[PDB]
Amino acid sequence: MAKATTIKDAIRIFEERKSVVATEAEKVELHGMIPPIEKMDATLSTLKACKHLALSTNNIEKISSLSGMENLRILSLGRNLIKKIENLDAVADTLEELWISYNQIASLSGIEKLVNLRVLYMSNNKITNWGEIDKLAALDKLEDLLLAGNPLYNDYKENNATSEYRIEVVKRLPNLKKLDGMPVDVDEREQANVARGG
Repeated sequence: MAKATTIKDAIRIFEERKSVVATEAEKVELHGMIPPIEKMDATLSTLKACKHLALSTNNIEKISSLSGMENLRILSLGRNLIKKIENLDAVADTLEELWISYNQIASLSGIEKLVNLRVLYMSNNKITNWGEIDKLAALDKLEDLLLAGNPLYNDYKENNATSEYRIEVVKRLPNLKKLDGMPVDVDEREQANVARGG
């Protein structure tokens, strides 16, 4: 994206500033955005079609169009900043595929929904509020959560308590299947296997 005003204005402004192919499409192959984004009118209307929102370097200070965001599914981010919960509930409700390799975050409500989600890939992210988040992210429930880079995971210990997390999932927990992926390390197919029953 370029800026954040109206759909028509903004989308022509993406064709000019970003220099790209929008066509009110599900598939918006963009590359960046400015922190001061206000109302996302593009989202608001393009909602109908919204699916493949592709960014690379963006920031989000205000997001009034939550009801607009309410149709997103494929978030193909790369690098971004999130600060205040003004749309996380809507995107989280309608989302499924949070592909967002690098993402800065802090809100309890936001993380609760967007993490409680079906599938999310966060190989780099910023979260540290274990006190709440550790459980509060609907941990026990959640299906596919990849949180490879982040103070929280780094605090458990990203290369020692990882295999422990999964062994404990398969052995002890009901729902949750992919508690960070990485736990495999070659041992989930040996310790976890012997622990299940061979």
